[PDB]
Amino acid sequence: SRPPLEYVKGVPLIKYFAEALGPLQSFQARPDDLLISTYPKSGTTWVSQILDMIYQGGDLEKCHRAPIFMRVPFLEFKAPGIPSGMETLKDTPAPRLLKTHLPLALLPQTLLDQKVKVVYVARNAKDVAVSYYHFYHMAKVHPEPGTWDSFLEKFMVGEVSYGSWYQHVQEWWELSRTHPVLYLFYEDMKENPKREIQKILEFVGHSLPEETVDFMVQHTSFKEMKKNPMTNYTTVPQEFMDHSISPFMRKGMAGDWKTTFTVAQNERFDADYAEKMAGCSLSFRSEL
Ligand SMILES: Nc1ncnc2c1ncn2[C@@H]1O[C@H](COP(=O)(O)O)[C@@H](OP(=O)(O)O)[C@H]1O
Ligand SMILES: C[C@]12CC[C@@H]3c4ccc(O)cc4CC[C@H]3[C@@H]1CC[C@@H]2O
Repeated sequence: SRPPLEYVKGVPLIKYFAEALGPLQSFQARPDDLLISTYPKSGTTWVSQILDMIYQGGDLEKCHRAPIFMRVPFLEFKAPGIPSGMETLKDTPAPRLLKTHLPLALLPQTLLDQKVKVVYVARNAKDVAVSYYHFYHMAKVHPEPGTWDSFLEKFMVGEVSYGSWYQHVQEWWELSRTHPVLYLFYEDMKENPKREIQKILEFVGHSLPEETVDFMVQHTSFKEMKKNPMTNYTTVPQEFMDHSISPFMRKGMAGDWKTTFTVAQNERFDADYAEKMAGCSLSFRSEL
């Protein structure tokens, strides 16, 4: 029950994912692949749906062909009895959309060699932290979260699945100076989706009718993605994800962190944060 994390090259990984890193060393990326990269709980499921929808030419029905995680293979994914993303990936027709949360240290080198385009989504740390906490309770493969207070503690030192969020956002921020990486912010997508969805289109080449963009905007909203079983993850074994404790689609909001963080925590955290994001131009909005 609740296996513990396995460290690989300094990164804490879910046992099953750590295992998957081996076959993964055989992954050959295609020049037309598109990688969705994010630190967990930063809008991955959200941007995947937008991308898939764009790829299907705005066709809602085609996007309903199967579970978002089947449509957009999860690269380092592996679970007992379930087909690894690697497996699933050889059954996937190009152009392909792939997702990952792995830090550069562990990113299959083939994707950089093949100069594969990257859509990266970042989210303010406080919200990611609250979100990850609840996610740790409902996604059975993670270790015990404990109290929210001890978790925040773990979070700060990077002792959580996929490690430091601080390092994660900075390293991909850096990568973007020399690699094709569209770096988006969750908060911006919340503020003005249509504006962000446009940036994505420009970045991936495709170009659709304003009448089409608005259609997506509606369909890739929290309300809509919450009820759609092809994106809310309510279609996976209750053993893996128990939505009754906390649903995958929880709130969908920027700023929800204020109702969980205490004043003590908020104080300790901002002190620690000022240190870790020192000489970095990266900047985050914590509300709105
Ligand atoms: N279309 C959408 N618009 C806004 N937030 C969304 C969304 N789809 C999912 N989310 C939220 O984004 C986070 C996505 O997690 P992941 O990065 O693993 O896909 C969760 O955050 P909350 O738990 O704060 O709601 C989820 O509920
Ligand atoms: C909970 C699982 C491991 C963690 C996976 C994850 C991990 C991080 C994240 O941001 C999103 C997801 C979506 C699918 C999750 C998986 C569903 C099956 C597996 O047990």
